[PDB]
Amino acid sequence: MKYMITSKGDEKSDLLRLNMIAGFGEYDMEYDDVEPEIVISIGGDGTFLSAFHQYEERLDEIAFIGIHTGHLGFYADWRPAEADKLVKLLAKGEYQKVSYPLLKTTVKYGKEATYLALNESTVKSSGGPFVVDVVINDIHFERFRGDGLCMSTPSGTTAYNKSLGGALMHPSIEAMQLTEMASINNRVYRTIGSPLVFPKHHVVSLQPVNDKDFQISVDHLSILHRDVQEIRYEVSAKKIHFARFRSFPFWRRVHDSFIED
Amino acid sequence: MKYMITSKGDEKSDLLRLNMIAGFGEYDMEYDDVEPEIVISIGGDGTFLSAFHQYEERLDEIAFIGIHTGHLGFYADWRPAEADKLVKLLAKGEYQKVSYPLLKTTVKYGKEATYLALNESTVKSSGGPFVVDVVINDIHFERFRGDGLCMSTPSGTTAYNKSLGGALMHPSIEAMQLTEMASINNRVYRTIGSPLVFPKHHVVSLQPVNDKDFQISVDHLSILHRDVQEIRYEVSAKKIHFARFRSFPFWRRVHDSFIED
Amino acid sequence: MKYMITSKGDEKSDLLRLNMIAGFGEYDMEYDDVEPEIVISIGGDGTFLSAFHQYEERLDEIAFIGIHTGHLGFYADWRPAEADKLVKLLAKGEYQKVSYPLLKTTVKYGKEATYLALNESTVKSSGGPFVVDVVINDIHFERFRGDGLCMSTPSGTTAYNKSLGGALMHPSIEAMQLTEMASINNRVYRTIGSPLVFPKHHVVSLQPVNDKDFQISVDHLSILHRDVQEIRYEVSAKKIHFARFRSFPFWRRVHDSFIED
Amino acid sequence: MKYMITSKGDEKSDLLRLNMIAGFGEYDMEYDDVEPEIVISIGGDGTFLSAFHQYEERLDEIAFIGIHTGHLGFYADWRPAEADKLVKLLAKGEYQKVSYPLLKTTVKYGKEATYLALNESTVKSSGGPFVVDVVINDIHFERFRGDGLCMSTPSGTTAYNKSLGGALMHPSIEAMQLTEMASINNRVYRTIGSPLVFPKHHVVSLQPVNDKDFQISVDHLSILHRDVQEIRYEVSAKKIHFARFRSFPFWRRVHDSFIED
Ligand SMILES: CC(=O)NCCCN(CC#Cc1nc2c(N)ncnc2n1[C@@H]1O[C@H](CO)[C@@H](O)[C@H]1O)C[C@H]1O[C@@H](n2cnc3c(N)ncnc32)[C@H](O)[C@@H]1O
Ligand SMILES: CC(=O)NCCCN(CC#Cc1nc2c(N)ncnc2n1[C@@H]1O[C@H](CO)[C@@H](O)[C@H]1O)C[C@H]1O[C@@H](n2cnc3c(N)ncnc32)[C@H](O)[C@@H]1O
Ligand SMILES: CC(=O)NCCCN(CC#Cc1nc2c(N)ncnc2n1[C@@H]1O[C@H](CO)[C@@H](O)[C@H]1O)C[C@H]1O[C@@H](n2cnc3c(N)ncnc32)[C@H](O)[C@@H]1O
Ligand SMILES: CC(=O)NCCCN(CC#Cc1nc2c(N)ncnc2n1[C@@H]1O[C@H](CO)[C@@H](O)[C@H]1O)C[C@H]1O[C@@H](n2cnc3c(N)ncnc32)[C@H](O)[C@@H]1O
Repeated sequence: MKYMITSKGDEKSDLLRLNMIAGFGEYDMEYDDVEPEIVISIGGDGTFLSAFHQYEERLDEIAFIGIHTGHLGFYADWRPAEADKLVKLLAKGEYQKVSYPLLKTTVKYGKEATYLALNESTVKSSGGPFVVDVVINDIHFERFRGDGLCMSTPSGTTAYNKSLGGALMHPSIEAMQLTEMASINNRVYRTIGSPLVFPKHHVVSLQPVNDKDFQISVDHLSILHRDVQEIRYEVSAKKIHFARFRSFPFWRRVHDSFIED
Repeated sequence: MKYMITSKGDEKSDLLRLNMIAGFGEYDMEYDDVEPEIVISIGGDGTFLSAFHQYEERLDEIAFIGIHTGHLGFYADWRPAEADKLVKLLAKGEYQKVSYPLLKTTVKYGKEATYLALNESTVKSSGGPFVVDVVINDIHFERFRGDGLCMSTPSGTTAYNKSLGGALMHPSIEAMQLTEMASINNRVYRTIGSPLVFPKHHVVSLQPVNDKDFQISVDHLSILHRDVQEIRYEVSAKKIHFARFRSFPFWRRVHDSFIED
Repeated sequence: MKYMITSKGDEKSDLLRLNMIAGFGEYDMEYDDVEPEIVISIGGDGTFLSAFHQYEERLDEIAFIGIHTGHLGFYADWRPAEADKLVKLLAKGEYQKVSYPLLKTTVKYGKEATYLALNESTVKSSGGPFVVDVVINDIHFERFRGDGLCMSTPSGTTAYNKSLGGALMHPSIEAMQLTEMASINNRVYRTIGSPLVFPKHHVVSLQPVNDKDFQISVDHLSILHRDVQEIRYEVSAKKIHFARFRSFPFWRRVHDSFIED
Repeated sequence: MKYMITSKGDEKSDLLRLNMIAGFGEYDMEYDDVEPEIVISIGGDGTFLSAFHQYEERLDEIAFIGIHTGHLGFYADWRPAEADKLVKLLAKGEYQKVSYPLLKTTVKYGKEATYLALNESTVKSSGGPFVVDVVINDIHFERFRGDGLCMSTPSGTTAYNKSLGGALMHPSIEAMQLTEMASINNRVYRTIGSPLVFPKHHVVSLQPVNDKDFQISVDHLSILHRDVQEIRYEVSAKKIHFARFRSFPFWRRVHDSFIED
């Protein structure tokens, strides 16, 4: 059907993209970057993140594919030299689709705004001290003082979450995971410390204690939100779909990225 | 129906048990510690652990209830003074049952043996160096050198898992979590470090590299296994059932145990 | 001799300060906030930090004293009700002086600027990715990618350093300690991870890899430095002096602040 | 003067040792494994540890040297191919000596026994629960419940201490560092968590709460001590001496062992 290709913009990526476009022309494959059904990303995990967000409004009508021109990525897990074999199988079809959970973030003001994260959503302070009350399903759980908090999808657990001490979880688990950034713990101030892993339908809510200005990030983009009253996290009802041509198990991707390849 | 009561054996616990037995006599409640349908545990989490294991062969035909005569427990989350109101509702019935996942451990020799964990199963060395190959769904993931490994149920994540840096996960998630004990990491030796959270049907397998003698624990009991060829972990097909009379959310139990009460 | 008193500015602190000033008047004690020999700080650790920095140019000619009107502080470790007994002993004198090491930070441009930290000096990115080469005594040790780095005095180790996983060290040790904030570690990127504790005369130097704009903090104040070529850390030749009237061991202050009081 | 050589016992090590012995014969170098002044260790850090302990009673009268026939060691930091150049300089002399602090452990009964550690001394339980009161300079600091405690020399901080989260400290710092193994922390039980770094002359003392049987290790050897009343740690008055022929800075050894080589 219809397809498009994003590129990191370096010479490798642009040239591989132009080459793939020519291969597609040799099939009944029409390039449409408006309503594609296949989105190919050429570059790294960042390039793939950008492609996801470019088309987050047609997630149900798209299967994504990642080609890494640099080191192996977690989302771009196909090698540039397999590119021709890829165009081939994309044309004849018959591939299976694989779905990863996403994270929904809602920001309320005194008005609302929602975002969808593939990696994670984080909250920090606009400079001043970061103090937030953490409420779980309307139960006040803790008062967090520190640098910030990170809420991660399953596939995001090998990203920022990992650097904060979070657990890696298999993407077939419909869950989200909360980790702390440098929490203060003394006689006066008390956080759980451990990461927290939440199931579908649980709502984690952050509420300001003094300052109501926070730097909120969603994947690679950071927005300053003024006069904030609440930040709601929950596992999204929407999912991202991957075109899969081949067995490449998550734990193998983990081993290849972190242990040895 | 039929019921039984275990006690920690201190005076508080024995006396509360004898008192509850008298209250049950005032209903059509017959004490049977052979095929009970209700198992009451009076004491702490250890006492409850012992009660689970005493009756692990009739898990489908039993609902458990925990009374803590000391500090609040995670499994024994009812207070001693609510004991009379408890006997009451146990008799009239109409309570709901709540189910937590369990962990299945298989130990192979050169013969087999399986165990069921409510908290966690751990592996350490019989003194010598602990070196094990970790295989995930038949894929060699890492060679672990260190003090040992811990595999935890969801409800076990607030126990040993927590002290090892693991994430706390809500018990409605059918999963198991692997954490490291003091792994060596240098130029030569490489582990993931992060905890790992596995879904149902995944099989984590530990295989010896030199020494084949390990100290294996399952909840509060530690068995020395000689001439071991494999230790298989997976989320069990069996589940533990709790009689629930009242809303006491897991995250509240967490907040009460660790943040403040 | 000459003395001055800073206050947090709340009613407790101002009133205690005015009361102490009256007690001093009853001795040969002259209030001079220009060249004091005794600096009293009334409030919390922040108030004390501000007092240290107000007079960092006469550190050799001053003995500091902290009064906490809130919870116990690490620098303000005297209780408000002992205030009269304090004025007493300050007048008759004969107290001993205690000295804690400080941290020297030098920032070079393309010009120079040095700062003195009592708690710690940190470095983060002006938004973009934080990538810095870490050089120890001119030997390239690691390329750090992550949120930032923290360099701590001994007395600072119970502050930000503690929240980052650093070790607590007794203030009689002339050293500084470097900790990581969320470092990325994968096949491509490699940091030591462990905190590092440096002796006197060692020079840790941070050098930019791409972006040369960093947010640099020294205790409670954060400065944006543009066109930065180097940040040099070393244990300072200058030390802070405390008037001591009483044995209050560091490890007891630690136990009281973090374990129980 | 007099010298001796230990070997790991594999063919590489034995053959290199016999070769070095022949080179020494070509000088006024007499082999004496009773009162040597130079102790050469051929193998790995374990082999070197064994050599230190073989001669711990003549530490003031010996300079140690490590040759690694496997990967680089922290104590055996000379390569096998530099062996001839080594025998050379050992004969003509004029080398400088470098000294690392050691750890003194005293075990009291109801009688006494002291040990000297180059890496670290650890304490665990004989199976039952490990509960110990930690007293610092006679001040009760904390009640530790968990798997055990580790007390490390500076040069030991890259060994077991490192795997437990401890800080790496430069060996010129006369100090010792205490780290926790899986401590329980909840409403009831409270430890500091952070590693602790102690200066010379401080005494950390462990005292039993119930069980008085512990597995105590000193470097590579583990002794079961029954009816124990106290374990005292302090920085030793004795130091280990290294023959140094060449600049090989500690932080470079760290970088080479852990970052890349
Ligand atoms: C300041 C800065 O770094 N700007 C962001 C530029 C990169 N991007 C793109 C990416 C990605 C990605 N996605 C994945 C993935 N899903 N799984 C595994 N690796 C992945 N990666 C790998 O992350 C490594 C570091 O760029 C690269 O090698 C990628 O292969 C934003 C993502 O950065 C993550 N992050 C931000 N502060 C972090 C920190 N302090 N520590 C660790 N992670 C951090 C965050 O997650 C965000 O979503
Ligand atoms: C040597 C020794 O301790 N012998 C075991 C005696 C206790 N038992 C009974 C229990 C329990 C329990 N079950 C739960 C639960 N599910 N959730 C939360 N708390 C719970 N608890 C609480 O654990 C605290 C410590 O006893 C108590 O206060 C309980 O309220 C064995 C259980 O000990 C756990 N463990 C063993 N080494 C540990 C360590 N180093 N660190 C932390 N945990 C450790 C392990 O899990 C085992 O399954
Ligand atoms: C954003 C923000 O917090 N603004 C700073 C306002 C406070 N100030 C004053 C203080 C202090 C202090 N000095 C000591 C001391 N020497 N020892 C022990 N406690 C101490 N305290 C205690 O720190 C607790 C938290 O304010 C209070 O309870 C004090 O009793 C700046 C100091 O904040 C430290 N910090 C900054 N991000 C931190 C983090 N994420 N985590 C932990 N620490 C962090 C940093 O060290 C700086 O130097
Ligand atoms: C059960 C077992 O392992 N038996 C001990 C056999 C090894 N020996 C010899 C050694 C050594 C050594 N000394 C140094 C040194 N000073 N600096 C850096 N590396 C060093 N190494 C390196 O340690 C790596 C692991 O053998 C090797 O690669 C060596 O190059 C005992 C030493 O093991 C240490 N340990 C014990 N449980 C540990 C754990 N769980 N995690 C990390 N460390 C652990 C402990 O320190 C003891 O003192």
